[PDB]
Amino acid sequence: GNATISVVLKTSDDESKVAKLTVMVYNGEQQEAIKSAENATKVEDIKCSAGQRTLVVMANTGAMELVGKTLAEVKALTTELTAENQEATGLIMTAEPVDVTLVAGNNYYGYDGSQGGNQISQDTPLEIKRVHARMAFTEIKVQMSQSYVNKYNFAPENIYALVAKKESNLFGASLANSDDAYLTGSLTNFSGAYTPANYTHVDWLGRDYTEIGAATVNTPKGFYVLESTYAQNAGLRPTILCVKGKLTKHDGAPLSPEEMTAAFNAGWIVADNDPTTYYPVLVNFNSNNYTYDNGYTPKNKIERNHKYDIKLTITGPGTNNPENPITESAHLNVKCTVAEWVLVG
Repeated sequence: GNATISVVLKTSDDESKVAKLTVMVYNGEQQEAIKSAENATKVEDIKCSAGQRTLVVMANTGAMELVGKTLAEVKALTTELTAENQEATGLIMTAEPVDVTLVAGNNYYGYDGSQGGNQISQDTPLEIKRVHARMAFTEIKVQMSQSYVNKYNFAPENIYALVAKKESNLFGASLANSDDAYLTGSLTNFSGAYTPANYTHVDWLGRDYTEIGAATVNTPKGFYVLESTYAQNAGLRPTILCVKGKLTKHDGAPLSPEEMTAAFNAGWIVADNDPTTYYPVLVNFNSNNYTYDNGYTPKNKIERNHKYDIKLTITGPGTNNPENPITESAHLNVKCTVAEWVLVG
């Protein structure tokens, strides 16, 4: 113990906040020191020793055990999506391990130089980032095209996350990992093109949504999710944000039995006596009927630390299977605005 290191973080909807912060100091693979602080964006006066060391920084890790883990074990850590994540709790943040040289005495990472000692990354504090993303509606609007405007309307009931990847990694240039488990707020029996074999319903990936105007830029409605690469060997596995409700007559009255027969035969509603219909949006996906703001290019994946804000316009009937190929959802378009969170202090 002939050195100390102190580390300060870079600080500037429901933007990133640090509830707990842990700094680990590695001598090769072996953890030399670990120290945490609560409700702060720095950890200071960590006792260690001079030499080549690696700093690993994690925030909001809850009950995760970090003491004594090797560097390899820490870089292999995973997380699962949870109900509390949907309240923006437990939104883990990490920075990639960074290699430094500590000298005897006090060392500082990211400070302004006024402290003396050995200044590392002076005036360049450590940037940490969420591993989760958010997908949410900021508008749902019905604007039926000419063959549907005098026939149909839509009464919303719920919004859902479908084909949500259950776990991810926490470090690496891409966090999407080889586990094949997925979660949904809706049914596991759609047996569609996008339906994964390892699939579990969770109530907390659905929300009631009965007023069509509730979703706004100021009040987005959606879910937090983990990194997921859509192109898989078994088929496409896109993370989907979906609104579900009932297809109605244009003035809101219930469809007649003859109308429901036609709509069921067309694949739009669940049954000839069940006018339930779905409008799924493949998040961050490249499709002709999706546009992205300001020259952004969709990547066909969920990427960490991103907000995908979706304005959905319904222009005709939906589909009775939200895990059908996207081409079956022929009557909607999407305007998507993408942003990254920054840490606020």
